[PDB]
Amino acid sequence: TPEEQRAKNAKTILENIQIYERMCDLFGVSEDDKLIIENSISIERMIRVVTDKKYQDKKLKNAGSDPEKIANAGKVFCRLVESTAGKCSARLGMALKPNVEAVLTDVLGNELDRAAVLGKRMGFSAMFKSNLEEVLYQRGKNQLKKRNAAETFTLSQGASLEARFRPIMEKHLGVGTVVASIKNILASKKNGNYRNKMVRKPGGNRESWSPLEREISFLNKKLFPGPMRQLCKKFEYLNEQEKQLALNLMLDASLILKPQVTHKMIMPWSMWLAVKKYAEMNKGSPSLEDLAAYSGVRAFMAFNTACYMSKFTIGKGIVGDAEIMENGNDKMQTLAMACFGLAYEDTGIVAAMISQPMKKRYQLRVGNFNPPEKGTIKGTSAGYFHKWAEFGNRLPFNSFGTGESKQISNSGVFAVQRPSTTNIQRLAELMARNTGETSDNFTQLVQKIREQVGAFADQKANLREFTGGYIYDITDVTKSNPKIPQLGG
RNA sequence: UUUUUUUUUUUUUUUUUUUUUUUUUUUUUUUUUUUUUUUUUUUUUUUUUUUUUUUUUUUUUUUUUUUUUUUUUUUUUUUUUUUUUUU
Repeated sequence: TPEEQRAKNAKTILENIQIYERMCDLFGVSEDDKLIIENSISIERMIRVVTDKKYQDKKLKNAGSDPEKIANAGKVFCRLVESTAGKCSARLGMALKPNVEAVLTDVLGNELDRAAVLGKRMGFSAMFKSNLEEVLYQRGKNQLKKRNAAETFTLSQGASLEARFRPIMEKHLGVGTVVASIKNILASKKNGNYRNKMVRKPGGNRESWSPLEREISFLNKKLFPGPMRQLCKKFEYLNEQEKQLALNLMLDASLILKPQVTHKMIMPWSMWLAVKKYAEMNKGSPSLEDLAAYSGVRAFMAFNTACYMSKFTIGKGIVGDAEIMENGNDKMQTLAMACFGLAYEDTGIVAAMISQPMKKRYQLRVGNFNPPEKGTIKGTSAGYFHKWAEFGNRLPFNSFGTGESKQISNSGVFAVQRPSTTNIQRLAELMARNTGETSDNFTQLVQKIREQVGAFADQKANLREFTGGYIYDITDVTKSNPKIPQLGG
């Protein structure tokens, strides 16, 4: 089956490629300029705007009698990079919404109303944009609405998304994204700035239910087994302030605790195009199905492949303010961060894989990715993840558990006078948990969080990776060369 | 001490809590501003005083206790009339 999954993935990407090629020709993009990651972003952006069904309802509500509003409902704009003589600039490409719909309906089928097929791939793109926004600008103008601070922001990977995508992206969003959503849903229940809703998810659960259930379900799919998932089960029976308080403490606990939260890679569509043209310029050996997965070393193959000759803008100006500034390899880091979701990964790990030193925001420099008045083109530094690694989704051992099967209330076939490993107390706990015990949960789990943090603050002594874990060479997807990132100071 | 059935799968993967590979919604806004903790641009109360005084630290104009002595002595420093040790 996984080979056929790589094939369906390869077709999915080939569709995105065919759309993008058509989009590039549609706005008049020069052949070399098609490679541009900024152009990837611009097309992907335009597709979000067109596909924003909610905002289209609202647009209609204010579209009024004005013939200028009505004509601009037919036009679609795309700010794109165009180059000449090694210099580069923006152009305002324009095509009608039916032109964009034609390409989309042609490649994905007339039933774009299969919200699953278009929304899956567009969720992944919107997530990549959300990633890049998150590394860029700490979401300030959105958090002035979404009302929460920097630590909450760190756990809120993917929370730059338009609301419609948040259901689609369930697995990969950082726990804070869900938490912030719930906290803001309680504000919406005061403010009326919202419409409440009901949904269903085939292949997962045919349950037919609201944001309340949906969020709690996603929260259960994320939280740590035992106490935190038990708080997740309690959650419908917390009062609203108890929900906010619980959310806060769980969010804080999630700053340490790393239960199942899903990584993903999303390279830009122009990098997928770059992979196609690379395969072409390699004369019939690099095969996209070999790269066609949301997981595993195939992702590092694809990124380092893009690291041969892919192209992007350099503005002389900065996403910065002081006189200290730094090079395109920092853009290359930013791209990597956005592509693999590295924003809360270990910089030391990354420093060894990228095989160059890593950084914090006080040090990070980049451009805006938005097509320029004037600037210059640049191409990729070779092989950049000169070491790779195996991906993953949870803590090494989470927390200390019970005996695995022994030390329970002993059985006795043989008629012999005996001691016993008497354990009726934890047996009665297992009965209490499976019967759904409900008295003293909030505080109980608050305390359990307090002491679990302490236990973890011991467990750190070995709580570090899946036990084969090292930064192997690109000559060593074979995991032959186990080596550590750093000793310390 | 006793007596029969058969339509969800096999000739491998670690020290491990849950479907590990699969399947759809939509009425609070976008095509810029810095090295930054909170709505940065908006919306009502009322019973201790007025139409002057200096270069200035506190109520500047107000409100109660009682067991060691009286109806004299000099130009003046301390109990001026009193109370136990011995190689």
